[PDB]
Amino acid sequence: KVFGRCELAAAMKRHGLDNYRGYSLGNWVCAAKFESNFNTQATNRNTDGSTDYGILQINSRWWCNDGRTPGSRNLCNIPCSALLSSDITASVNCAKKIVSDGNGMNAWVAWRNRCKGTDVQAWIRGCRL
Repeated sequence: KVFGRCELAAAMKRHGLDNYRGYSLGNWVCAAKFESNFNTQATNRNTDGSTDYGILQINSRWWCNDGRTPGSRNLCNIPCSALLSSDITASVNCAKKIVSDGNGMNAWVAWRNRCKGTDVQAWIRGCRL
């Protein structure tokens, strides 16, 4: 499923991401935009053999199991395919564990290089929330 900007903002807010660990909703929508372009089915393979899944491009080396990333962990305890669902619940729950880790949203390269230090609120303006 390809979410609309405001549609995603509303779904993320309902799932408790607004101000989660101090990150305003605009940060999460901005990250999703540049990580997957709001597409829940986005997948990208990395040189180390791991793969990123979903709207927030969660990596299989540490967070989910895809059965083809040798000696990787499954910290979110879920098959990576669950992260491609049109229901963002699994992605959100896992993202919450990721951002609670010492490095926060810097864990997402797209956020660090394209959202951090920008006017992230612009991502939710005009939306009914």
